[PDB]
Amino acid sequence: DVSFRLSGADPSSYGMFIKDLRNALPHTEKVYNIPLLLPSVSGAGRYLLMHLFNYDGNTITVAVDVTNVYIMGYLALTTSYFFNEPAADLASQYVFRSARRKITLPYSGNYERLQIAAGKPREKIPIGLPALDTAISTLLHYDSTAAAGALLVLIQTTAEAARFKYIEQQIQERAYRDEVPSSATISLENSWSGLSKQIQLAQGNNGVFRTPTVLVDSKGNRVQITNVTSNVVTSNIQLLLNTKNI
Ligand SMILES: *[C@@H]1O[C@H](CO)[C@@H](O)[C@H](O)[C@H]1NC(C)=O
Repeated sequence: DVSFRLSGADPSSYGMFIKDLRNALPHTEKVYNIPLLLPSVSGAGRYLLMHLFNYDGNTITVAVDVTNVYIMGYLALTTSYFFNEPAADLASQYVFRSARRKITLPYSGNYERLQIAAGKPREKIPIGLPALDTAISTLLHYDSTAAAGALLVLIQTTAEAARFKYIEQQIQERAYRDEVPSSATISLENSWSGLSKQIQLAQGNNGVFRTPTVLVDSKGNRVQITNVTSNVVTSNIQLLLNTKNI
C-alpha cells in the first residue's frame, strides 16, 4: 500500500508519495532505463491500494491496476465504488470485498466518458493539491456528477504524476493554488500509451521510433518525438505501459 496526507502536505511530501506510488508498481526489466510495467498479474496482486487523506483526516482507499496505473475503484467508509467497465468489475472480485455495499459508477474510467459525466473537459478543471483535497472529500459521499470531476482530478494528481516527472512537478507548483493543467500536461496524458509503445519498439530499431509521437511542449509549442534521446524519454516518462497491453 501507499499513503498520502493532505494535512500538512507540501511539494516535498507529495514528491515522496509519487515516489512511493512508482516504487509500488512491479517490474522485471527497464527499457532505456525506464521501468516496464508487467504484461499481467494474477489475482489480488494486480491491485495497489492508495490511502488518501483529506485535510480533515477523512480517507478513501483507491484501487489501482499495477500493470497500467488505471484506477479501478475506491472505498469510502463502508461503500465501494467501481467504474462501469469489465476491468473494474474484475477488480471488484478482489478488493473492498468487506464493503457493506458496492456501487457501480454510471461511467467507465476513460477521460472522454468522465468529461461527459462531469460536464466539462479537463482543460477547464483546475488541479493541484487543494483540488485533490476537494476530490477526496467529494468521493466520501456519493454524487456521480461531482464524482466524475473529482475522479478527473484524482487520476491526474496520482497516476499521471507517477507516469511523468513533468506532471509531478506541475502538481508541486500547484501545492497551494489550483490551476488548470498546461497544454503539455494534457498532451503527455494523451500520449502515454503511444510513447510507451514507441520506446519499446525502439529497442530493436537503434533507439528510433517506428512512428513519431507529436506532443505540446512547456511553451505551448507542438513538437515531434522521433527517438529515445528526446528529453521526454531521458528525463520525463517514469513508467512504460507494456506493449502487450497496447
Ligand atoms: C532524434 O532526436 C534528436 C533530439 O530531439 C533530434 O535532434 C535528432 O534530429 C533526431 N535524430 C534521429 C536520428 O532521429
